[PDB]
Amino acid sequence: RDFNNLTKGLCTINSWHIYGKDNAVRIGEDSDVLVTREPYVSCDPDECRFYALSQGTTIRGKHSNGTIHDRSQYRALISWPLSSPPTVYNSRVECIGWSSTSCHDGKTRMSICISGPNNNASAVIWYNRRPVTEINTWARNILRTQESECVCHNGVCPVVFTDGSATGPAETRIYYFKEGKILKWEPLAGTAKHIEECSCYGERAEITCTCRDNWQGSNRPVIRIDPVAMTHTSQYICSPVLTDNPRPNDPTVGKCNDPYPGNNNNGVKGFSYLDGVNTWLGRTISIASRSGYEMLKVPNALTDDKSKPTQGQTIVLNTDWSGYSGSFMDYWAEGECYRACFYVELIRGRPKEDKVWWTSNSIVSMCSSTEFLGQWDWPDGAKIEYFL
Amino acid sequence: RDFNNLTKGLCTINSWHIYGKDNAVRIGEDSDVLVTREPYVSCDPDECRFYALSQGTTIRGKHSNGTIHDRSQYRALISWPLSSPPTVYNSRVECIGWSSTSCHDGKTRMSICISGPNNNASAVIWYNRRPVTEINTWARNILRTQESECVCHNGVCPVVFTDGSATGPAETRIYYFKEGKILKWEPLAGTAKHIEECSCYGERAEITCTCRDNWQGSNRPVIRIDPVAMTHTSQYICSPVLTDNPRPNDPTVGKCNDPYPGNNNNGVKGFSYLDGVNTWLGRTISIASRSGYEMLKVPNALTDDKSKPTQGQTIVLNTDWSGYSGSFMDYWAEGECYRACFYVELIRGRPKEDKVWWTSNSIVSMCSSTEFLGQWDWPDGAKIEYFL
Amino acid sequence: RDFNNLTKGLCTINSWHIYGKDNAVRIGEDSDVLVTREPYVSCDPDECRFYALSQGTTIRGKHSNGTIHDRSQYRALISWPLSSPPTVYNSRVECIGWSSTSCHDGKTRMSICISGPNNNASAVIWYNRRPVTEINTWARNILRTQESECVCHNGVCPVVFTDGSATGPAETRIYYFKEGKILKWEPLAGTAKHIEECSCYGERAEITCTCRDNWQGSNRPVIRIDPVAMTHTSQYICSPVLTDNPRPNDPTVGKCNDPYPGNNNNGVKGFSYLDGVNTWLGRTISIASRSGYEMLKVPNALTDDKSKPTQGQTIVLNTDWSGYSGSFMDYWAEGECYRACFYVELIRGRPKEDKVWWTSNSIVSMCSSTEFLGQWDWPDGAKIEYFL
Amino acid sequence: RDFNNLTKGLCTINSWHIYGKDNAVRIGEDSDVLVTREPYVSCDPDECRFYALSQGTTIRGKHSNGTIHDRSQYRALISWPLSSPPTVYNSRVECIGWSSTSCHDGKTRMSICISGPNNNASAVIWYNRRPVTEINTWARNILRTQESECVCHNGVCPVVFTDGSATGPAETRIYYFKEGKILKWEPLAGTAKHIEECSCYGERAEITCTCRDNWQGSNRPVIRIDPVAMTHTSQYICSPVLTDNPRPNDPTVGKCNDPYPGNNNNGVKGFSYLDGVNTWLGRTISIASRSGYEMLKVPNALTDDKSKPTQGQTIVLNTDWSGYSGSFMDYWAEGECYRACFYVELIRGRPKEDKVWWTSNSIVSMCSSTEFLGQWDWPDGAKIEYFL
Ligand SMILES: *[C@@H]1O[C@H](CO)[C@@H](O[C@@H]2O[C@H](CO)[C@@H](O[C@@H]3O[C@H](CO[C@H]4O[C@H](CO)[C@@H](O)[C@H](O)[C@@H]4O)[C@@H](O)[C@H](O[C@H]4O[C@H](CO)[C@@H](O)[C@H](O)[C@@H]4O[C@H]4O[C@H](CO)[C@@H](O)[C@H](O)[C@@H]4O[C@H]4O[C@H](CO)[C@@H](O)[C@H](O)[C@@H]4O)[C@@H]3O)[C@H](O)[C@H]2NC(C)=O)[C@H](O)[C@H]1NC(C)=O
Ligand SMILES: *[C@@H]1O[C@H](CO)[C@@H](O[C@@H]2O[C@H](CO)[C@@H](O[C@@H]3O[C@H](CO[C@H]4O[C@H](CO)[C@@H](O)[C@H](O)[C@@H]4O)[C@@H](O)[C@H](O[C@H]4O[C@H](CO)[C@@H](O)[C@H](O)[C@@H]4O[C@H]4O[C@H](CO)[C@@H](O)[C@H](O)[C@@H]4O[C@H]4O[C@H](CO)[C@@H](O)[C@H](O)[C@@H]4O)[C@@H]3O)[C@H](O)[C@H]2NC(C)=O)[C@H](O)[C@H]1NC(C)=O
Ligand SMILES: *[C@@H]1O[C@H](CO)[C@@H](O[C@@H]2O[C@H](CO)[C@@H](O[C@@H]3O[C@H](CO[C@H]4O[C@H](CO)[C@@H](O)[C@H](O)[C@@H]4O)[C@@H](O)[C@H](O[C@H]4O[C@H](CO)[C@@H](O)[C@H](O)[C@@H]4O[C@H]4O[C@H](CO)[C@@H](O)[C@H](O)[C@@H]4O[C@H]4O[C@H](CO)[C@@H](O)[C@H](O)[C@@H]4O)[C@@H]3O)[C@H](O)[C@H]2NC(C)=O)[C@H](O)[C@H]1NC(C)=O
Ligand SMILES: *[C@@H]1O[C@H](CO)[C@@H](O[C@@H]2O[C@H](CO)[C@@H](O[C@@H]3O[C@H](CO[C@H]4O[C@H](CO)[C@@H](O)[C@H](O)[C@@H]4O)[C@@H](O)[C@H](O[C@H]4O[C@H](CO)[C@@H](O)[C@H](O)[C@@H]4O[C@H]4O[C@H](CO)[C@@H](O)[C@H](O)[C@@H]4O[C@H]4O[C@H](CO)[C@@H](O)[C@H](O)[C@@H]4O)[C@@H]3O)[C@H](O)[C@H]2NC(C)=O)[C@H](O)[C@H]1NC(C)=O
Ligand SMILES: *[C@@H]1O[C@H](CO)[C@@H](O)[C@H](O)[C@H]1NC(C)=O
Ligand SMILES: *[C@@H]1O[C@H](CO)[C@@H](O)[C@H](O)[C@H]1NC(C)=O
Ligand SMILES: *[C@@H]1O[C@H](CO)[C@@H](O)[C@H](O)[C@H]1NC(C)=O
Ligand SMILES: *[C@@H]1O[C@H](CO)[C@@H](O)[C@H](O)[C@H]1NC(C)=O
Ligand SMILES: *[C@@H]1O[C@H](CO)[C@@H](O)[C@H](O)[C@H]1NC(C)=O
Ligand SMILES: *[C@@H]1O[C@H](CO)[C@@H](O)[C@H](O)[C@H]1NC(C)=O
Ligand SMILES: *[C@@H]1O[C@H](CO)[C@@H](O)[C@H](O)[C@H]1NC(C)=O
Ligand SMILES: *[C@@H]1O[C@H](CO)[C@@H](O)[C@H](O)[C@H]1NC(C)=O
Ligand SMILES: [Ca+2]
Ligand SMILES: [Ca+2]
Ligand SMILES: [Ca+2]
Ligand SMILES: [Ca+2]
Repeated sequence: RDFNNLTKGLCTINSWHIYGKDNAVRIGEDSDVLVTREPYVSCDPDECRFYALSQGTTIRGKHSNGTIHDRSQYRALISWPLSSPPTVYNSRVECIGWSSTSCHDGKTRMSICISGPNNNASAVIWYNRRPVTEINTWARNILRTQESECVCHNGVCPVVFTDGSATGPAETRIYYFKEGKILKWEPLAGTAKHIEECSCYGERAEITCTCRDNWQGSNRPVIRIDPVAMTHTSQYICSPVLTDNPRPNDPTVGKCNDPYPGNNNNGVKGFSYLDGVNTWLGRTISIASRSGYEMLKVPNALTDDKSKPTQGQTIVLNTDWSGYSGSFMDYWAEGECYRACFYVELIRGRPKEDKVWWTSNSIVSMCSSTEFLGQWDWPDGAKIEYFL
Repeated sequence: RDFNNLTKGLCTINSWHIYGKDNAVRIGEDSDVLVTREPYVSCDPDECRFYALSQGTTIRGKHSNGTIHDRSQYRALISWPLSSPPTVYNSRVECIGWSSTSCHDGKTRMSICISGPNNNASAVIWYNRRPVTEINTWARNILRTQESECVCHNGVCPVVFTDGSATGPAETRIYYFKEGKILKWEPLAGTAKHIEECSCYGERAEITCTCRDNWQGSNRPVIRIDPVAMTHTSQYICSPVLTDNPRPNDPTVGKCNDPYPGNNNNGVKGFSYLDGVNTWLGRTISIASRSGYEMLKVPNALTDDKSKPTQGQTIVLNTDWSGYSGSFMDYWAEGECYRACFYVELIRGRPKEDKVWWTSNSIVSMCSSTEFLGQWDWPDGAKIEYFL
Repeated sequence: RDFNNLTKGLCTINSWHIYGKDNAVRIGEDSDVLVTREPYVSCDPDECRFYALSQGTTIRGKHSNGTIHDRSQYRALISWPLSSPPTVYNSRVECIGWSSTSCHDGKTRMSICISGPNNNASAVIWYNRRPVTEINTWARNILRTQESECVCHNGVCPVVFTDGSATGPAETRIYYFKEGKILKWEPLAGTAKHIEECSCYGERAEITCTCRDNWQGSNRPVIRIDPVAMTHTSQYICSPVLTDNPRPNDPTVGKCNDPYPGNNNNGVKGFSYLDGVNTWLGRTISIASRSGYEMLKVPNALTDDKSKPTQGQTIVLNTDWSGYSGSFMDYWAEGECYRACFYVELIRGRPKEDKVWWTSNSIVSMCSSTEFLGQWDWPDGAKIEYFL
Repeated sequence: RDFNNLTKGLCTINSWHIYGKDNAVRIGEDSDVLVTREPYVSCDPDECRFYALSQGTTIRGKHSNGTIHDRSQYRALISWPLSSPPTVYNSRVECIGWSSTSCHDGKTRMSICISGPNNNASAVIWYNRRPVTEINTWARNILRTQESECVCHNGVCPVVFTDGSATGPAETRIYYFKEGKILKWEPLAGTAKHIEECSCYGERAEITCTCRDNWQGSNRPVIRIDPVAMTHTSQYICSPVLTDNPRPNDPTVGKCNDPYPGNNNNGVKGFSYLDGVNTWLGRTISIASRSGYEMLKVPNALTDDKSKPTQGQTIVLNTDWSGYSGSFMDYWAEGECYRACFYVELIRGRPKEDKVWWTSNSIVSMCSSTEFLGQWDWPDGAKIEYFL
């Protein structure tokens, strides 16, 4: 086993095919399914798995009462087989905490969990299923990371952390890890004004992250990382197709180097693939809530402040709940190119569905096709009434 | 690992011995068993497993209400260990969809799932547990496949799809896949007038499929595939022993090149082994419903329009529910010959048992013996009343 | 991997230490535990597992109603990890049927299940988890086998079957199997008048089975097998320490070549280790029912019609339910000698505990020590009242 | 695989990071979780697992009634994946008994379980998952061992046993095992007056155990073992920071060679790391009950009868239940040094929470960091009221 290198480009995305779906909430109505949130997907050379933050209780368990809360001593990063539900019996604990990332470098998996109270959180970096490095809070205000997979290049796996305010300037850092050890770190540069929950992918020795500007921006900050030189910049998606939520209506001209205003102190984890004409953005259909999800082909979104969709695909109807979304690819597939993939978290329960005392989610996940495939919509599928 | 070649003939079938039985519905009365339908069996070089389409809910789960329906975003092709039930905790998801096939080529497994709405379905071809190829609907009318295992020869694995009407001419195609990639495809030829849900087996470098003529035929269409030349023909079982359901009474003379009439717009997945004198047909005992199942030795059924049974075996009594049946063999057993096997889906619940709101099934499966073994009958075994 | 040869003798048995206990019924009060009976233990070169006949339902399942019955289409030989309970999720199905044996020959496992109606049963011999040979009933009266593990020597694994009456002369046969195939078989010889449910072990190229004379004998028939010459004789344990159940009181002088009378048409599966002075017999403590279990050191029991205990150990108190017992050894342990082991089936429910509608069991298992260890008693441990 | 040698020293402990947490009781409110107690953690070269004594019943099972009791035929040493709960379906039974230890020697795992009545207990030593040696009670008064992992050096794995009174002089012995066989044993030497439940670790070819003086001492006896010479001494932690429970208030000067008095016939399993200035002690926060847990850096605690804390960390608040605590390290991590770790048993139910009829626990576990990390508190997290 050698370290993986990002030596391919993206395949052409002409549409998106179904990849994985767990139906966790449907199934959890009558079986031992952990309450989760902040899910993602990550591949090993021999396996792709579902990841999420457990709440340390089953949906039907009485301890699910209160699981709207993000941070407790009862959370862990868990992983489980693709399209199975996160059950008590089939889930593997990666590490303990309430904020996480994980990736495989071609030889083994790095996993990072942050735990602790708001003013005294710490990150523990696991490599090869053993803790190797720890990082203490630097700003004493909820140290936090991506909540989706990191990408590695020749052993170097960059990871974006934020510590500080969610509603004002914070301190963001890029850690460059190898075999669990800190090669290097830098404070955020470029023109992104606030960074949270970066969704990352890698192609051609470059790692692109689309993040969440929780403070001011309804366009998304991007961080472009060079994992060999261990340097980066940042900016925003220029496109007027705004991809945060909530958000104002799409203008005609976006902003490249500043937050697009109209919505403050809020947002959602999201992602894009930024590849010239082969550029697709994800967003919730609603501008007001986390419902619906669509992919839009927006040629040159990153660099073109007037760019609009030339093609699209519904993933989740606007009458269905969505949530977080992020990027992963199977870097170990055979072929000339990396096939873009993504997941959408389908949040159920609180605060939108408050007849139940819990909040959980299921997952849907899709990869790109070079065909023009017909679309379906992919809702969670559970009847809340069944839990009353 | 080399690609498997079909270099053996069928063993002599003098009877059928018990191979596998899951008792899923009995067990699912009180444990976390997925609702399923359209089951089958498929072998790897080192393992044989049960396959079926999950409905993404347990039997006792409230979400089982409505599982009579065939097509939802909640279905997946699942596999699980032989004679165990399809449980939430022991089931492995092969791919997402509501129509499927799967086979191992000697090196790895190809799995195919079709998903999407009626007029915009698509097939995703997985190979080595990664998606490789996609095929869009060509007739915009429920793209669909075999619902039992494909067979491979020197890497080439043919698969039969139908897109179009279930009650009139449709467009059927034979895809020749290798390592997940389309070598070639052809439109259906021969004299079969309508093709659905082919049950396939392979011997001596030839692949025989017995299918379902849903439109007109109560005899079964056969497709004979040559996986080296990648060509095929089709016809019907000539025999007057009619093997679809529902069906008219057995005549005295069958038809070789046309549907045997008397029953329209309906049928059931079934199978046969067509091997000269060593020819066995499966059918439901009832002509009106999916109840009972018998094997009949009908020498030269494929070519002899006057052929009648010379031997038989009851699998399921006429007072017990059956359903789909299909063919598989363990191509990787040691020995001079391939031992024919088959499964029968034992459907419970709706529409026949409508005091419950669900439809599910269990499985029984048998292989051939060169002995003359005594028969038993093999019912599902669950008391519906227990679910009231 | 070579075939195992029985090249060691028995270790000296100075007592018995705890080996395994599943607590199945206790645990099954509140978890998904299969109803079973006729358990045993069998070792592979790398693992020892629990075996039993599933009834194809959980204890708490409604389908457990009626599980006093021995023979149904819902039974299977299952295996599961040592001292775990037979759960729906952790049990592996070896083959389908209601009478079984299984052993490993050093290279792979042979497993045999008999299924079918009383007058038309058949045995299917699985080898390396594929069916290889079938044997039809010869006497059309419940073909049946050992219900505990067979022993192999240089690939040859003898197995004892009985077909015919349980209350009069029957036809017993010794099949000599290699790689699943019949090398040879013989009708029973020696002076044993009726043979059922043989418990076998092997030492020094010889295989000794202690069986159940259901017709007349309260002493136990023994079959001594020579697996190289593939020949055998039979007799009874000479000792006046009678080891069947029910049974008359111990006389002073036993019988070597005839059933010891006083009890007809009944009995229980049991076992012994017959090794000169190093001879231990198992029996229920009660003479009337399957309660209690003790080991007695009875020097030269096989050959000495006046032999009495010189040492003993309580396994189960007379106020606790027992049941079947049988022999196994780990032939693949390191050391100069084979360490004798045995299990006792702890039957709960019907017919003795008829406030519940079910019959099931748990297992306790012990191996020998060259120490003189203190004894405990090892009851099932479940409160029947909890199931009311 | 070679035998592991203890060739490293301890890393500097500047704090403690979260390692593992199972949330067993929270989760067990609504899933098939075994009742346990006396947990620990132990590493293999490729895996770290949770260990504990099962009570052979689920928490919600009716058989959990009475699980305050320590010793029954229903207990076993179980192991399961790190931070998962001890479920019926994912737990592996190591051996049967109600007192245990276990360790890996670099080649395979030794596991020891003691079972039997109070006056006739016996230890069975398993090696490579087979029983190898047995040891009978020597004092006929509850033969018992460490209840946490042993440490090995070049194949030699010492284990501390006590047989005799818990409230007066007892007979303690150090067994030196290799490949399951007794190399040697010695009666306890040094100045420790009573030894129970030793928590052991190894560094630089020396094995240090901190134990429980149940008779008189509120300071903890230490046993220092030399696994090459197979010799040992014992003493007490000199420090006035008293680490048993219950205990008197901390004096100003401790005792090195005698029990520190004021509390009789009681205590709790605990541990320390004794490494010059790099010395950390664990204790319950309360002096009266098993609530709270803190680590205190007490430079030279072992040798300095006036030593006081210079640094500390809260693990469990004084308003949360604790229990047993013990030591383990991953001897197979890469790096220049061994990273100290420990677990705390979080006992719930009886006798402190007597509205439920059961006693069980969950686990939290931590390892050391060379950073100064912020602390959190790590409670069990279950609401007892949910079980009413
Ligand atoms: C079978 O399968 C196929 C494959 O899926 C199906 O075919 C697909 O059909 C899709 C829907 O019909 C279609 O998706 C659309 O593509 C449009 C672009 O194509 C057109 O544009 C260019 C123009 O130069 C042409 O090249 C091209 O040929 C087409 O004419 C997109 O523009 C669509 O997205 C916009 O509309 C949808 C509403 O349906 C919005 O939800 C979406 O967000 C986009 O519109 C918003 O944003 C833009 C940009 O800022 C604004 O201009 C616009 O006013 C909207 O703004 C409001 O709403 C948003 C979102 O809520 C809010 O944020 C904002 O503030 C405003 O309130 C759409 O993506 C697929 O391309 C097509 N694929 C293919 C291969 O054909 C087929 O139908 C199926 N067949 C059957 C039989 O069912
Ligand atoms: C212990 O075990 C052994 C092994 O299992 C048991 O022995 C088996 O017993 C079976 C049942 O007795 C027997 O199965 C039958 O074999 C018949 C053929 O054998 C005979 O025919 C030739 C004649 O030249 C001889 O060579 C031979 O020796 C025999 O005489 C089959 O013909 C039987 O099938 C037909 O009958 C059954 C009814 O029982 C139907 O269900 C079945 O579909 C067949 O009949 C229908 O179809 C034919 C053909 O078109 C029509 O002619 C006929 O009228 C029927 O049509 C109606 O019903 C059908 C179906 O519902 C419907 O579609 C149609 O429209 C009409 O309504 C049967 O298969 C095994 O061969 C035999 N095996 C061996 C090795 O002996 C043994 O009994 C057991 N012993 C004990 C002690 O129990
Ligand atoms: C700590 O641990 C140790 C280790 O376990 C405990 O020590 C063990 O203690 C056992 C019980 O005390 C003891 O077991 C007994 O051994 C006897 C043989 O030893 C004696 O005999 C010879 C005589 O020449 C001497 O060499 C020797 O030193 C002893 O004196 C057995 O004979 C005992 O078995 C018989 O008794 C029990 C009743 O307790 C029966 O249940 C059993 O079936 C045997 O008796 C029946 O059968 C015989 C033979 O036919 C008849 O003679 C007799 O009348 C009985 O028949 C009736 O009942 C049977 C069965 O129900 C029925 O079928 C029949 O028809 C009649 O109704 C017994 O096995 C262990 O040997 C001993 N081990 C060691 C190493 O010491 C120790 O106590 C524990 N310590 C503490 C502190 O608890
Ligand atoms: C973010 O994270 C960081 C990292 O966790 C947090 O910083 C940590 O804060 C901890 C608590 O504030 C602190 O822990 C304490 O350290 C003390 C030692 O440091 C001081 O001492 C020396 C003095 O020469 C200086 O070098 C040093 O700079 C400090 O001044 C300990 O002494 C503390 O332990 C004692 O106090 C606690 C009460 O809080 C007791 O529970 C504990 O048992 C100790 O006190 C008992 O025992 C001693 C010794 O016998 C007696 O002297 C004393 O009277 C107590 O005895 C009573 O109570 C006990 C226990 O119940 C009973 O048995 C006895 O009989 C009596 O009844 C304490 O461990 C960490 O060191 C510090 N770490 C770092 C790196 O800074 C930070 O606060 C967090 N930040 C935020 C923003 O929250
Ligand atoms: C990636 O490139 C590095 C740097 O030269 C090389 O050493 C490594 O083996 C490559 N990895 C693979 C999987 O090709
Ligand atoms: C959950 O907790 C809230 C208070 O935190 C309480 O009011 C409510 O009763 C609980 N919900 C249920 C259904 O138990
Ligand atoms: C099947 O035949 C092909 C074509 O010659 C050959 O290359 C292959 O190795 C054969 N496979 C096996 C398993 O023998
Ligand atoms: C299932 O759904 C139907 C409507 O779709 C409803 O009438 C019925 O009440 C449900 N059945 C049960 C038993 O809940
Ligand atoms: C057992 O003896 C046979 C017969 O000579 C031999 O071929 C075989 O290898 C032996 N098996 C082992 C495990 O030693
Ligand atoms: C079990 O079945 C019997 C009849 O076979 C019936 O009388 C009884 O009601 C059933 N027992 C229970 C508790 O359901
Ligand atoms: C430990 O040292 C022993 C004694 O010399 C040696 O034989 C063994 O191989 C060493 N083990 C390892 C893992 O280095
Ligand atoms: C548990 O057992 C005790 C007696 O041992 C009994 O009084 C009590 O009823 C039981 N508790 C429950 C809740 O069943
Ligand atoms: Ca925002
Ligand atoms: Ca038809
Ligand atoms: Ca008898
Ligand atoms: Ca004490």
